[PDB]
Amino acid sequence: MMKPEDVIKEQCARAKVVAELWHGFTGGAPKAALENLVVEFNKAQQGRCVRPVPQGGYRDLSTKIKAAFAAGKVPTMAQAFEANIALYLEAKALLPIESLGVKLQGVNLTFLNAVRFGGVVYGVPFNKSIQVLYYNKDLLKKHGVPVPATLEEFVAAAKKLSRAEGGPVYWFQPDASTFAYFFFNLGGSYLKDGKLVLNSKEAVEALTLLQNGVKEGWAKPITSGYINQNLGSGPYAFSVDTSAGYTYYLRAAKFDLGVATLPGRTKGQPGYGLVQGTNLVVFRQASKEEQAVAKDFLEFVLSPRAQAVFATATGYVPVTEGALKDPVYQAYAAENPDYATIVRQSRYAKFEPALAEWEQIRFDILGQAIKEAILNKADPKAALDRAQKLAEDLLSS
Ligand SMILES: Nc1nc2c(ncn2[C@@H]2O[C@H](COP(=O)(O)O[C@H]3[C@@H](O)[C@H](n4ccc(=O)[nH]c4=O)O[C@@H]3CO)[C@H]3CC(O)(O)C[C@H]32)c(=O)[nH]1
Ligand SMILES: [Cl-]
Ligand SMILES: [Cl-]
Repeated sequence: MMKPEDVIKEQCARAKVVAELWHGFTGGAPKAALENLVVEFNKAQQGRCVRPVPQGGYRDLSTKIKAAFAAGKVPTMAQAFEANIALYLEAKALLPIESLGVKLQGVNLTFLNAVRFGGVVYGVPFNKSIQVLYYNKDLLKKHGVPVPATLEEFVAAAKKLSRAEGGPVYWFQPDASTFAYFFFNLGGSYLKDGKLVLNSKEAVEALTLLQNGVKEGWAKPITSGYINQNLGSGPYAFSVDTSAGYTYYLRAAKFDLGVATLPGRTKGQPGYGLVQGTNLVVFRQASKEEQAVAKDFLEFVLSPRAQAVFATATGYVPVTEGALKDPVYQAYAAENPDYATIVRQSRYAKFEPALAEWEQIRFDILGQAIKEAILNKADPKAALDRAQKLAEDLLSS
């Protein structure tokens, strides 16, 4: 009857034209904030609505988009990572955004650069996250431990707090996103002379750091659920996690949650965070009329108020300069120093490779190498040499 998705269903039933938007939000603040945006957009249109359709998580979404093509029936819009855009571009499946008439002046260059392919923009940055350092303010105060500003300090702090609390206080998922933080901040790069390399010396160093942290009793692998679904079980000091975790950490944490910029190589600058979350793309297969709904919706999404409300509700990074000048954004940042912390971290941002095969590689090849080393004590170099060979085989295929 009156939940936001019930209201959207009633709005789309009355509408002349309905543009489907397929997404990967399972719940929480992200799902609610997307639905609230859509309700507001749909109220403003005479008979021209967006229908958000949850597809599960992001990988369920791309699988379903792939099947939708094979079935010949794609949605008007979807969320897509840069790797998903690369893949959909092989099938010529995406409309250039600037062709549609969406104005992109004032979108963060970081974000716009990531959705530009052969000099053409194919996505609108929508829900873009950055990794931040979550921490337990209470536990650091209890032992006199400053928030670590360098990787050296962070390791030292994890050791000191783990010894004091009798268990590993740095919590991590053994996955490609957590690996990227350590890899990037040890000077790693995935592309060497245009070739994807998973077994570089910095990759080996990064994976060895995490495996040694598990051995030394300062790093705790989280194998079942998000870190924020594991809090309460054992002492927690720190995690490196997406800024879109923010609402889930806040609800779960039974301690005073802190958010900091990432530890870097030196105090000269924060460490680089991995940019995650998604862009909205518009499919060529849409009708001209559905495409016109997409154009109005994308201009609404990029309006400063819509950005301000969406970002402060979720911990995503506002994608426009105008969002930071909007009073609703300003009011929230003044009350909550974590929004500002998330925006400052967004200045020190790195992306994974924008390759069609990258989604498969990050989970099934690279993520599996990281799990072998962390959970089964595989030799880090042996595990990443295996990854490198599977990735080369997949790309050459
Ligand atoms: N398919 C595919 N996924 C990719 C790719 N690159 C990265 N990722 C995944 O992006 C997630 C980050 O995206 P983000 O929007 O920042 O965060 C998500 C959720 O992670 C996070 N969440 C949800 C529930 C919860 O209890 N806690 C919480 O933090 O909230 C958001 C909305 O669901 C990572 C997580 C991952 O899914 O394990 C693997 C990573 C790619 O190329 N393809
Ligand atoms: Cl003590
Ligand atoms: Cl790189």
